[PDB]
Amino acid sequence: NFFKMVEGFFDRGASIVEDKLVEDLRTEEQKRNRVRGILRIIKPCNHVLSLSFPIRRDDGSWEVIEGYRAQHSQHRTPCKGGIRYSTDVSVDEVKALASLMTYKCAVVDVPFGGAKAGVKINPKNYTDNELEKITRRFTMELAKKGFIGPGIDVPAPDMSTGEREMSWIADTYASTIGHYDINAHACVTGKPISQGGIHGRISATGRGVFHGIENFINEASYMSILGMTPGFGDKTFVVQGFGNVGLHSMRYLHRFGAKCIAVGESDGSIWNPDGIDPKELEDFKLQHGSILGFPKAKPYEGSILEADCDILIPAASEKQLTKSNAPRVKAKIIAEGANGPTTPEADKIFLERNIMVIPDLYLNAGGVTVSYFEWLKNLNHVSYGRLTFKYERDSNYHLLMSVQESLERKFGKHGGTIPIVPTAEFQDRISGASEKDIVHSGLAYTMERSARQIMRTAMKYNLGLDLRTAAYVNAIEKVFKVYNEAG
Amino acid sequence: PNFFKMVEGFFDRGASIVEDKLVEDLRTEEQKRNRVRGILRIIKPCNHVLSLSFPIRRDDGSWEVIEGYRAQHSQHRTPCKGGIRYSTDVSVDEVKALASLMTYKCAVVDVPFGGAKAGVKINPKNYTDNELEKITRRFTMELAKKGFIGPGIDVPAPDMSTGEREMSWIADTYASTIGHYDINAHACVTGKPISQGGIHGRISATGRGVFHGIENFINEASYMSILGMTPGFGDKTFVVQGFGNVGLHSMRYLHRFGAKCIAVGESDGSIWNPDGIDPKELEDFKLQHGSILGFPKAKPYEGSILEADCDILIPAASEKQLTKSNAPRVKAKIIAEGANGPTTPEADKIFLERNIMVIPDLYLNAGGVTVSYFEWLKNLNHVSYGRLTFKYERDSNYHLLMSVQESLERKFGKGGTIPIVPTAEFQDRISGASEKDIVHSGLAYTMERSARQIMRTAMKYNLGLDLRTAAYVNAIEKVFKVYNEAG
Amino acid sequence: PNFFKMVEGFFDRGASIVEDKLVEDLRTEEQKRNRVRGILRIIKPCNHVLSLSFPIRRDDGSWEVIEGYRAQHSQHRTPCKGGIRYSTDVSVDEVKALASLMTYKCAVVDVPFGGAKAGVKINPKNYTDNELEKITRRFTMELAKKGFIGPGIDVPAPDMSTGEREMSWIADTYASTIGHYDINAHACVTGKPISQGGIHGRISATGRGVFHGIENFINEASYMSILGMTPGFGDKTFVVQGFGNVGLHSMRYLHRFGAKCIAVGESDGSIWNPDGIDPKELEDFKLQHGSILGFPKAKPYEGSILEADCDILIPAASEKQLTKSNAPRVKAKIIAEGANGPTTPEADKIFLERNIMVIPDLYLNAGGVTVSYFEWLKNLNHVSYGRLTFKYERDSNYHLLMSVQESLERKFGGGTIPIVPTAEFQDRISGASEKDIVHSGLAYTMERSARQIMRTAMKYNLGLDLRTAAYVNAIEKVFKVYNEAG
Amino acid sequence: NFFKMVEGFFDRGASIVEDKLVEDLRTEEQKRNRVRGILRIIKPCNHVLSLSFPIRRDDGSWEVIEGYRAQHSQHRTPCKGGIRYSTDVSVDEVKALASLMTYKCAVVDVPFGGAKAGVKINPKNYTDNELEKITRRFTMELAKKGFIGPGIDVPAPDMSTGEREMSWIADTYASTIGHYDINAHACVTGKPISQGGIHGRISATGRGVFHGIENFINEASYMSILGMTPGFGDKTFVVQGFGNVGLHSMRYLHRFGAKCIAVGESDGSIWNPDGIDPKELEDFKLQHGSILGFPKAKPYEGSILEADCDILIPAASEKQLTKSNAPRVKAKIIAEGANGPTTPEADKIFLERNIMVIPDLYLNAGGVTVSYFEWLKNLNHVSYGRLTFKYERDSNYHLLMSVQESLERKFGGGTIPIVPTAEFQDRISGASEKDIVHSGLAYTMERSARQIMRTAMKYNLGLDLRTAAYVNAIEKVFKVYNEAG
Repeated sequence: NFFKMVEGFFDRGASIVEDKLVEDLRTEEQKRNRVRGILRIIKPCNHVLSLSFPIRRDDGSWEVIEGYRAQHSQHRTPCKGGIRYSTDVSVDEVKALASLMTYKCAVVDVPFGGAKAGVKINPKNYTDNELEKITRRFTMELAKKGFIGPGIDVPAPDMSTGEREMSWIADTYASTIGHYDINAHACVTGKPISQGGIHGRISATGRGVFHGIENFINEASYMSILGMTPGFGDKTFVVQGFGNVGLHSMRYLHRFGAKCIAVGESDGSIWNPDGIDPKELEDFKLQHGSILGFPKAKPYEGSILEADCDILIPAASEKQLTKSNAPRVKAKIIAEGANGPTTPEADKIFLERNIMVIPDLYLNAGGVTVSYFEWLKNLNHVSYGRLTFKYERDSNYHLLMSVQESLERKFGKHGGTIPIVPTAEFQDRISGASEKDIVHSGLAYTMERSARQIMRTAMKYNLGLDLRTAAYVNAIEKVFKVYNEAG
Repeated sequence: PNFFKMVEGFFDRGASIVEDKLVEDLRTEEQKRNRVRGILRIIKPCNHVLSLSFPIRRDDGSWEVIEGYRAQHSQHRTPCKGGIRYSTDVSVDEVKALASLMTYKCAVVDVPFGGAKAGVKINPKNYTDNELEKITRRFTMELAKKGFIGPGIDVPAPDMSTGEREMSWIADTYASTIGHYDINAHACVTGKPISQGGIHGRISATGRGVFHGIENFINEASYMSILGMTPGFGDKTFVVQGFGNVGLHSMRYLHRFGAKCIAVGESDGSIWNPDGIDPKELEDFKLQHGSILGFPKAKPYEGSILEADCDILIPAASEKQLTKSNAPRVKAKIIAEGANGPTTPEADKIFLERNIMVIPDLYLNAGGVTVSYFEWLKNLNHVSYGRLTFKYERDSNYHLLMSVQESLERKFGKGGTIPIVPTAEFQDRISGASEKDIVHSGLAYTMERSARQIMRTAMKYNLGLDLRTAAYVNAIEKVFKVYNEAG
Repeated sequence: PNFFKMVEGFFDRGASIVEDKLVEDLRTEEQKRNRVRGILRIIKPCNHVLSLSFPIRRDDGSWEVIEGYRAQHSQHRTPCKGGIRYSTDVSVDEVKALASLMTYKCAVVDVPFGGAKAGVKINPKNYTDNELEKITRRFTMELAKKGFIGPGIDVPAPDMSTGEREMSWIADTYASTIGHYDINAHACVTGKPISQGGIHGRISATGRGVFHGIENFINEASYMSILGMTPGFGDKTFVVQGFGNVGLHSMRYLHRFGAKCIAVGESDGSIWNPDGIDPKELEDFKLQHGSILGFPKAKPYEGSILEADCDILIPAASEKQLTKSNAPRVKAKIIAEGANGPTTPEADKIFLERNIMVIPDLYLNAGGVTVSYFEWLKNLNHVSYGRLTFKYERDSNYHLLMSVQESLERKFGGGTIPIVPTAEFQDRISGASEKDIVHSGLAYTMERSARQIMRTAMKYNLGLDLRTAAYVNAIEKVFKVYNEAG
Repeated sequence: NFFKMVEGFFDRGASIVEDKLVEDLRTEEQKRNRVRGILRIIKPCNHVLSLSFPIRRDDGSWEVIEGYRAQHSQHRTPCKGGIRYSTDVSVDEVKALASLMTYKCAVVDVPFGGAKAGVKINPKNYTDNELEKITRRFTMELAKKGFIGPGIDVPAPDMSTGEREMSWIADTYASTIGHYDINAHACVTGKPISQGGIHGRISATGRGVFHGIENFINEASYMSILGMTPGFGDKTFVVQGFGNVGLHSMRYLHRFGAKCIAVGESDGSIWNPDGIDPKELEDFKLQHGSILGFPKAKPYEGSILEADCDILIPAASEKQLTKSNAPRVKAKIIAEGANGPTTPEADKIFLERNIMVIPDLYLNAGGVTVSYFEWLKNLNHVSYGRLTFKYERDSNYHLLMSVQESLERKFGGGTIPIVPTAEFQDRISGASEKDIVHSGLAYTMERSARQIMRTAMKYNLGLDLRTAAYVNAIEKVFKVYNEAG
């Protein structure tokens, strides 16, 4: 199950790093293996809180609702985590997810801890008024015990909670408890743009997974082992599951020349070797129901996991790949777009077959990065780039004028050259400048710089295509370094 | 079974009894009050439960992780009260059960407190004093940062596994780090030693409470006529089933007012003497060496003292000491439940059938919490009780007694009558005035006022000798009144 | 012989006397108890001291920089008591010594306070009344931001060179600038006028304190038998040196209970009359014009009054009065140290040589500290003392007297009313006020502290050296506070 | 000692500036001269505090430690200072150093006050487990009386302390008092890179010294007045002392075209007319002991202070220059590296024969500028340039593409102006926060040097730059009091 796999991953990663850590990372009496209790400190969750609060139903009825919150690590003061509305949430689930969140944050180098929430409520049972009342009471109860403050803990949306729920979170801390706090509105991430949101929030995960895939494809050394090399172009990719992540990943990946051979979903699959236009399929999906039946698309009989392709993106529920299904696959690269779609056993088969598996701890951190950017914007009290767009535009025009004049007063006998016309792509960028470009640039830079680090760690620790342990080792090293010089 | 089921059953029975009379002529509409009474399902569960895991460094420089819990049941009255236990078998269920019990226990004696309990999975007789101090320090800091220790939020108290030494540390920790700017920083914990801000007479609190609780029912003519024995303490026999703090301190006070002890038990063989056992000589012998084994002037008693002939048997050793097997052989008349629930629920039925009253454990041992409340008040006052009134009262008494002889001499005229001399008891009271007198008087008044309320509640609902379900009904009604009139 | 050296020597002697038996008599391992006596090392030095330099604008528009100091000594009890002096003689070491003395003075009386003292290097005679207000307000401003004025942190008090005006000017400034949201902002200081939240009986507190201190030791049969007089007031003459607030308010209460005053000293010639001197007439004469020089009821006694034949001496004028030179020429068998350190340590050896009792200054003049504590408590309680109980007590007393009357009438059957109270009781009932309560509290506190001091002298086989007994008492109490602290 | 001279500097500056400030700085009844009480307000230190806190040693014996801290000026809320761990600290020393810190911060337009602290203890005879206890207790005691706050006072490490202590202070403050403050970790500067530090902090002071020397060298008028040609390549320099500042200054000076004639330290001096490679010298020094016995260089005998160099950097202990050796020096420019390496008496001799001396007040501000940048980062909760590097890269590539397209349109060819130079490619590939920090430091030093040069001519001052800098700082701090009430 999912609760034990994270602990197993941590245990596997904590034994590989200890030998190198004890020797060349301390400055006595060989009593440093006893200092490896720092790993034991990191391993368990710090705080867990259980709640039971009453609400008033529409028909004059009283009910009790129970919720949970867990904070794993507090080496970084702002804890980060999501809120889940479901009727099957448990303490162990939030424990495991909070434990995963701190490593996820540490991988992409954001200064956040780890958290997770959960309310034993079925969303499709209550009126919007009742949901709002539940949200308000939960916010108040969490804030009274020190679990909501902008400098303490910051909730984030999930699959079962939209931005509407977290619009209510903001104007309950800022109206009751954080009235005197100047940064009261910064205690939540994922709020709408009108309330202090960030542009480009929706397409964060798709751009993140696209950049993560792109970074590894353009690596000659790694691609040489798989025997495909070049880069993009003529590559064939298939996606299973057509959520937000899958849709945006397919769009951004097809924009750069990749061909989408097939698309999977809960209903019947879609198969077309000629390629599928993401825009047309998205329009069909939004028009009516699912993609069951699509023009210029022959339905695929049988599972698409074994279909012939180059990149496979399993952006769906967990445990999509098992030991039995492992030998039958044919894709040379698996890009884990969801939370743990591969069983630990199947990793052994993939390693034995010389198949690269991009870890899920790395690929889908674009949402966390954009949430961090939103938190920074809320702290700054100003949208990004508002005070610099015109300045850069004027500087670029001046530089072009200088180049044109320098060229003119060199051949100034016959010629009216005008090297001051920006290209159409540059003109469109200049005219359409906004904070969305800044957010996307920051995301791309972050996910390139954090890919270089994981590649270096994998090379250093003398391990092959097993990138998951490399990511876990990198995160554990960072956390141990944080604890080491703190006392 | 476990105490959780027992307290749940007690609450359910009390709520079922009180619901019928809580709506008729108690609330001011289409019989919708049967839905407004859903407050009873809000009081039942615990509001907050917190789980900890914090590191310490041992004496040999080795790190380890210690986990603890803290649960708060009700918050209708802000300052919560509870104890802290240092044991290796503490669990989340037990701490919630004790927290739930504490609210009703406080409500019975009209102290304005909530309910809470704490536990640390630790063995106290396994560590040096330095690391015990470190554990307490870190536990207090972690519990304070989440809002669980504040003087106006939550106040702890010593349990059987902790002492005043372990809470002088708590008071110092809170007053030094977090509550530095709070004028009532030292009021964040009770049970402190007298030098740090304690209250006199704390050790003899529970025994005085047990004595006053017994004496309240002893002088009740109706109950004595019902169960057939003379009122007062003229010729009465009590057998103590334990020589701990509560038993030792309560057993002296009974003898001070004409009661005779015939048998005393312990974890070893009991000592029996029909002529009587001297209180003062017994504890000197116990302190001289080991336990009461081999005590002179007392032939050993073969068998179980529970079935021994007595009238005021006090089961103050442990829990679950009266099952359905030994119940039929009990030849007592009044059972003083000094311990924390030593009678099984099934034994209550046979005791009622035999027409033998049992003083509830929810009422008999509230002297400790009452004295803790007085200590909290004293720390909020920044002055000892009676400091500014002893000399004034003495002068007033002397003047008032002087006036009488002046008036008599004015009337009768010439001899020198001298009614201005007080008795030996009054002289000792005047010269020996201190805070413990005020504390004892307050405790006696509190239990005297609670006893009559229990009488009235038992008479209201046509209950006989079932005082436990009457005390529970009192607590439920009193805690419901606060909720109903607030919204 | 600066006060710092004397207080350091007193503390050292007390620590040396107490430690040898404190090693094992009261503790609980393996004889590290002697090595855990760094607590006495922590006791001696002052924890904090702060120096200031703040500007003011004079009435003529000129600017000036003013210096000030404040020191905190123990902080074993969170609030700290202290005074403020406006004189061009204050230094850091004097402030530290006074704070150290105040810590033990509070400890010996069982009042939960620390030790503090402040000073400003100005001469009040060279400043306009308007300039003093702004100087004081700026001093409070600078002192508040560093955590030295808070009601739960540090609470000052007036002194010889300051009055109620400064206390008002600091209370309102703190309540209006920093402690705006505090509910006990007005409790940050003591000595305020009654209108601003003061307490009754503040002015006559020290006189009652010294009177009760003398009265407690006069009735001690054991000391009186070995000293050589008859216990109890009566046929006992006393003299007072220096005639200020303390001297006047002590002489009044001493004469009220039957003590004849025969000589009064001051900065000028003394006045002597074997018959006695009426305090009221002397006070009226002093208030009428100038000093008490030329009193038309006695003779201008020549020579130092310290050698005058009497039983009780009150050196309440200034310090370093009784030295070794005039030590053997005195005749009084009891000396009451009204002021702060009127006897040099060298002179005390002579008094101990010929069994002359000396009441320590540490314990005698604590009435001001006690009444300041009571005023602080009243400000905390937000209500004057005895507001909810005077009529209740009156009704209870009347009911008790009526019950006695009716019960007596049952036994014998005409009117025999035991209902009329005595004149002293009827007057007390009518004129009830919180002044009675505070005086009663002062009397009880002094009575309870005197016996506690008496115990330690028998405990350590000390003779008539009560000063070291009081110092040992304070040291033991503070050491206990640290010991059970952790 | 080192307090009378710093008081005299302020006295001279105030006497110089008072007349102009009362005459030409306003547009009433000649009572403005009575307003010069502001100058006498500035001089004395505002607050000083002494401490006595107990600790228990490893063997279990209790000890008492004394500590000091002084805050000079409160005209700007956050005060910047330092912590000294030595058994030679006194109230006079910390007061004088805080007073100097005030003007040092004021010169380079850094919005901080003046502060300084010291603990009277010897770190040599204490274990690592005891130093942490001392630091934590000192931090707690200093915090409870309002001396540590992020908006109150920000301590910094000194020569006797390291970055290990700063981490302890930050951890202690953020766990007890600053728990409720979002800016808890901004209370201390100098923390390790993993706790909130900034890259390039280690090489701050040397780079600042190099920038100051470079800025004064390029000033044509000053070189003409001194009497030698401008430019930098032909010059030669000699250092004294091989600490951090000397090492980094020598490295940068050689990297920008200078020859190191000699190097001096506590041991014997090392001399080579052909120059010394800083990398080889640093490797030799780090290999074993001092720089004694360095090959490829002659063992100079005597004092290097009289060497026939061009510019001299006395980065060593105080009072290294006095009247005795004043006339025997031949350096045209003296660049003070440490705090006050020359006596005020020698300044007259140096001015007598037009020898320019660069004040230690201005040349030593790199470490405080970088500290200000670190404080700003800790407030911003994000690294510098994280959200702008890749945007700037795309903007830079688009300009080159536009130029390429326009040139191809005009001539047509296959012109390729898209490729950047070999240095710009390395710059864009290796962009990081150190570049931003260095650029900010260089800008600050250039602006400060221009300001003091401008103020030198306004008051008709000669080659005396020390008094010019002091006058500039006094004038800068006067306005804050003047336009406030």
